Amino acid sequence: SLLEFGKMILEETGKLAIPSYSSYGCYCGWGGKGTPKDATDRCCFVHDCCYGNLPDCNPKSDRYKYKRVNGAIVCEKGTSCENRICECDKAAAICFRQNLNTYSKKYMLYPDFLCKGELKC
Ligand SMILES: COc1c(O)ccc2c1cc([N+](=O)[O-])c1c(C(=O)O)cc3c(c12)OCO3
Repeated sequence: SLLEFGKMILEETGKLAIPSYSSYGCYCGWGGKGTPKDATDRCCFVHDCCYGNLPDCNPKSDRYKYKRVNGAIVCEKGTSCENRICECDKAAAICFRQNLNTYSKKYMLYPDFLCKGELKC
């Protein structure tokens, strides 16, 4: 759920998931349209694609557990859904920190209306 994902984000980036990544660009948030604004936005686009490929699960609401070994996130082996959701979240949180050097304040609170057109995964 957003609880676990938000925790990963804070641990990896040092930024509170909300509002740093909840209204960023075209894909970091509820929205999902247009061309990703930058690397960080692409992390969210990919994250959406990952969630979109878990039709048999409830990514935003399903709770799961994970731990950290040797400084890296390790998804606990729970149900198939919990494991997959965890992996989608892990990849995104890491993607966020790997791209913090191009994170731009101007894309925060980005207006959804500026994002149009479906972009295939
Ligand atoms: C399905 O999509 C999304 C992504 O691809 C990437 C990130 C988020 C996302 C959807 C969220 N909501 O809203 O859907 C959400 C939320 C929220 O619930 O408040 C809070 C956050 C997020 C996201 O990142 C940091 O803090």
